[PDB]
Amino acid sequence: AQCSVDIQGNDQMQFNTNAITVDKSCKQFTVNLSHPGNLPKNVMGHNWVLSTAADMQGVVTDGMASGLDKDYLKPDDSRVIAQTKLIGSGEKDSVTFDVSKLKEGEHYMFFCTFPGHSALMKGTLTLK
Ligand SMILES: Cc1ccnc2c1ccc1c(C)ccnc12
Ligand SMILES: [Cu+2]
Repeated sequence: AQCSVDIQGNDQMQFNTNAITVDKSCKQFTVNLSHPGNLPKNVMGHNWVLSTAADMQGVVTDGMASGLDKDYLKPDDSRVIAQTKLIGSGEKDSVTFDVSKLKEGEHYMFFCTFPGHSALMKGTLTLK
């Protein structure tokens, strides 16, 4: 029984988990992201973004084009189910979303949209 998860993004461009599980009982789910690194947001910034596996590449590509000022995320991206802000060393940010937005049978992935990061900083979020 739980409806939250704590996640860390470090100076080595890694999340401390590649798989998140969400209990179907949860009406809402919360992700608590933190950055235990010493590097600045402009060189090793991280955010936690959720979308379907099929929408990831698009969110990432458009995110990079949107730039640092937009936390590397296209404004009001309909493909984004949930998103934290872009954080740097010592920062934290939480995001809560409705579990109803997730439909079983569908593949969901979480990732960081800072340029190049999704290559390593990505994982699955499933609902069972
Ligand atoms: C890697 C991968 C890509 C796409 N779909 C899938 C997988 C792996 C497992 C899986 C299962 C168990 C059910 C439905 N789709 C997939
Ligand atoms: Cu990152």
